[PDB]
Amino acid sequence: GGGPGELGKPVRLPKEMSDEMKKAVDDGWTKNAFNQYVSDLISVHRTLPDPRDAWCKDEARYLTNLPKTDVIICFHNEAWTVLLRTVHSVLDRSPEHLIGKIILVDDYSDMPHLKRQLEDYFAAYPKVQIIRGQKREGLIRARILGANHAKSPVLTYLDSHCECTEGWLEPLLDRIARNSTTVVCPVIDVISDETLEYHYRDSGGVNVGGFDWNLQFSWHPVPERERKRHNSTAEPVYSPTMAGGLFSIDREFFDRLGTYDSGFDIWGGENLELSFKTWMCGGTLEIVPCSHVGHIFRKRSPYKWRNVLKKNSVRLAEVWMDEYSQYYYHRIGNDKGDWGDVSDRRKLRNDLKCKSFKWYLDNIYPELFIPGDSVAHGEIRNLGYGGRTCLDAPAGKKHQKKAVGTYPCHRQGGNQYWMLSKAGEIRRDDSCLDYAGKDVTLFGCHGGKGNQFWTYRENTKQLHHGTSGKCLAISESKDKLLMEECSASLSRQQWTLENYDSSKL
Ligand SMILES: O=c1ccn([C@@H]2O[C@H](COP(=O)(O)OP(=O)(O)O)[C@@H](O)[C@H]2O)c(=O)[nH]1
Ligand SMILES: *[C@@H]1O[C@H](CO)[C@@H](O)[C@H](O)[C@H]1NC(C)=O
Ligand SMILES: [Mn+2]
Repeated sequence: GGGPGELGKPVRLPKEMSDEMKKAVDDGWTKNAFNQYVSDLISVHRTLPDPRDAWCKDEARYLTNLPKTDVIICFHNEAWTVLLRTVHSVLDRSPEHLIGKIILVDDYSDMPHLKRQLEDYFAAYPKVQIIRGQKREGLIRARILGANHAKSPVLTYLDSHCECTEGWLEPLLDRIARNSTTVVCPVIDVISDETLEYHYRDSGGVNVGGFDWNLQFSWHPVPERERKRHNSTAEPVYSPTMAGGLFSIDREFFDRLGTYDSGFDIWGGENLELSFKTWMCGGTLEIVPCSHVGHIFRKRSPYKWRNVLKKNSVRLAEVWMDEYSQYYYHRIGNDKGDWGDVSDRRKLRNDLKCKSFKWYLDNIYPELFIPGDSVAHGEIRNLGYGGRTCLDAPAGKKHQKKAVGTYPCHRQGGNQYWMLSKAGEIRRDDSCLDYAGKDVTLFGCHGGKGNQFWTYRENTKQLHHGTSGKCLAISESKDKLLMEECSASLSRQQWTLENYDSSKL
């Protein structure tokens, strides 16, 4: 008898339900930003399907002597059944002799079930130790507390809403056992927040980590330069950056790299910091397609707030990004703010004798588009009806299927930051302007030109669409961004593009 959710199948609550049941379902969504009521019906030892490729069972060989790892799971107000299932998943699917301590770091959670109730439950489980923080300090400082209580040669981090799968630990530990400067992440699969269903995929469609120039992590598929390094797609692949929070690193190597920046605030790109340090200071970062961990992805985080990631992102750039720091500052309007004292980190970098950031981009992440190489980058200004209207929209996968609009120019960047590429893209990060006969849209650059292809006609100042033959323009209300027949005499069809350089063409 496996129960609800056995083998990763979804769980759906009745269509019509009593009121007390409704209150509890909503109670669960309010507290956790997933459906706790569903999670509570699912076994804490919920069985899962084997997501590993044929290659991972048959043709992959791992060294016989692997380093003992500690597992650090930070949490704050995590749900009972969810936290337990993460811990029970490590114990049940990891070879006993490879787990030293399962360290649960508390970070000043206040819900009763994580206090004494957790202590009594894991009393029977000797490898589980509970460290309690004295005040809410956030993820970054908590992982550092866990690394201080850990004595095993290797650290492995997991969120409190994860599920390890069959064979998850050996392929990660194998990479470190070959070479200790190697940081590794499992493939991070999706557990539905609504049904807790488990979703895994072919090692063909594996994504490797990069970043947008707002210093946010972002996924991209494995570059061909990398795929050509491998006889099979299930071998470990280089990844210029980690998503963060699920990874394994050598404990002393973690220490040597300065762990996380002590001066970061909660809103941190510590994941980006650790990634750059690993590459630039004698290590490598790998995604191991043979290792799958499920994670409960949430649409929002229900945490107290204490723009705002700006401090952590500027320290990351002031220390680690050399001349390329300027490209982050453009996106935030050069309002760098006050990132605090950062001297300790500059000394740390010099003592380790790390490579330059250009080296990182040139050798590890050369696929990344550098805004300085574009024909123009900055705001896109329309000269019509006052000349104080700018191309303005948000990017991302939620703001796909939105029409791109217009808004008054604030020289602050962000939503009015764009690059005109040599390949005729008007873009922000991996998003491209696109026109297929209804509205102008921002979605994902496919690199095929066509409807994502534009021409800036220097003498006329028009933005010309190759396939529709139309010209880009703004309406009289200045609220909408439309396509119309090209007329040289129309001011609503004129644009000036910041940093236009003819020679980048
Ligand atoms: O102040 C906090 C809030 C979050 N968490 C924990 O940090 C882990 C990762 O956080 P989260 O899942 O919210 O980040 P995400 O994966 O959504 O980016 C989770 O186990 C949380 O319980 C924490 O340690 N301190
Ligand atoms: C070990 O770690 C990485 C993997 O290639 C690399 O930086 C380093 O040169 C490797 N070699 C040695 C001798 O440690
Ligand atoms: Mn998470």
